[PDB]
Amino acid sequence: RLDFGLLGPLQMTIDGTPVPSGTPKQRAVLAMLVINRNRPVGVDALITALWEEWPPSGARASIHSYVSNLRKLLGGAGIDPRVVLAAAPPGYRLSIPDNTCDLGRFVAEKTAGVHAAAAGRFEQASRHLSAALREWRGPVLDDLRDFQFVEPFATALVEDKVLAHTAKAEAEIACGRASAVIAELEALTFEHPYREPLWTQLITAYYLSDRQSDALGAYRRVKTTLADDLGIDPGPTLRALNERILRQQPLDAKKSAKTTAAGTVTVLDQRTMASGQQAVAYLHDIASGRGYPLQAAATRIGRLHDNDIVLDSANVSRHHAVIVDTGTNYVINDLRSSNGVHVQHERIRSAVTLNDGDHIRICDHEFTFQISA
Repeated sequence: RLDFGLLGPLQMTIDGTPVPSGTPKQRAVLAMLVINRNRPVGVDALITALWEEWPPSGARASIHSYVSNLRKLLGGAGIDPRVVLAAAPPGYRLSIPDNTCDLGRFVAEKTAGVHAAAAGRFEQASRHLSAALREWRGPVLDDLRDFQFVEPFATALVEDKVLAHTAKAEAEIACGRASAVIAELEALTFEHPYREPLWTQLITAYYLSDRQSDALGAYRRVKTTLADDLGIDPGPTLRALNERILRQQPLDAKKSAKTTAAGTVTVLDQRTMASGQQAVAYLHDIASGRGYPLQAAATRIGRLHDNDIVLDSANVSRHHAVIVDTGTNYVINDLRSSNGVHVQHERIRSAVTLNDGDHIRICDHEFTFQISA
């Protein structure tokens, strides 16, 4: 009877009917609880998410009132609000099945699409990916964009949205429908001009639709865009693709789609321990050997003691970085820090998806990111 939406303005629906979830601060409590579904969120964490550096004197009283209000709303679905939104010494926990959250459905459908493509079942990969993408209503938590915590979470989920758009195109191209994905890829390369995998699929689609000129033209366009805007060359995948197209060599779109999926299966596998219980990701401090579990959806890193991982050095920014677990990927975000964030020994420009074993540097602190620990 209860359903929650993060992929657009925050939504709480009872029996399919939206229920207004309160004032912005109360809505932010609900958002944090849905983001951290089935895990406790501490009262201190809630206070930080709501008021950042400046909570009012009665911040805890307000939290108590928001939980009370939310429970009254939840009780409209005929459930026990004290079980569904449970109070723990470690804070508050919203207990809801994954599939009752739009993000949870997105995760399940994307995973199903990956497994299908890995097995070379491109028709059902495409069907799953379409279902995944239908879960998106608008910008992540659009009604709460003024809250700091939304920014890295939204940015992280867009990484996954792009990957789904890309995998969907791969599947369609593999199914012989290159011509039919072109318009959507054109629109996506405008919304996401710097996403090279999107351009790779568009150029592939042009070329397999007997439009070599448009394919070559699109490569020239992305090359110009990346050069002027970012100061970078296109990656090896785009470069190799253009070379094939220049020489009018055949492409193997089925094999490409299979290869991509098989690579993703690997990542999906290391997240899952053999006993169904999901694996905990860790940052392992190289110098000290100390392991920092990535327990929550968002792990906050910086100099200030309110961070989840505290780096006590004067050169580290107050709030330096956040690693977000999207349910599919772990993505690190640089929070406009002075020194930046360095992954695999290069400065990240926005946010980057982390791979198991990645070297991460923040100022003088160096870590191995590990997905399986």
